[PDB]
Amino acid sequence: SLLEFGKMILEETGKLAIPSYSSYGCYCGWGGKGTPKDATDRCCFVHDCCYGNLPDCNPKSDRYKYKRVNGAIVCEKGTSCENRICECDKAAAICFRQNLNTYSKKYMLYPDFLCKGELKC
Ligand SMILES: CC(C)Cc1ccc([C@H](C)C(=O)O)cc1
Repeated sequence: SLLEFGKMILEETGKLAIPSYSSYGCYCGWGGKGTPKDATDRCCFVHDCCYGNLPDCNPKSDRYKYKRVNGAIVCEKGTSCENRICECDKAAAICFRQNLNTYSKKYMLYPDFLCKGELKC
């Protein structure tokens, strides 16, 4: 769920999910279209695609458990939707950490009309 996702992001980046990653680019947070603006926005796009592979799960409200083993994120065993949701989020958080150096404030609150395009998962 969002709860877990938000806390993973903070632990990983030292940034709060809202609002550093909830209105960024074309996909972070409220996506649907266009070309992702940078590496961080691409993390969000792949994250959307990851969720997109679980039609019958509810990644926003279904809660899972994970633990840190030294720095590593380890998803604990829950239902099959939970395991798979956690793997999607874990990847997004690492992707965020990896591109933290190009994170740009120019992309916060990015306007909808500039998200245009077509990009298939
Ligand atoms: C963090 C808080 C603002 C929740 C939030 C943000 C964006 C979305 C979109 C609709 C999505 O997840 O597809 C859902 C929930």
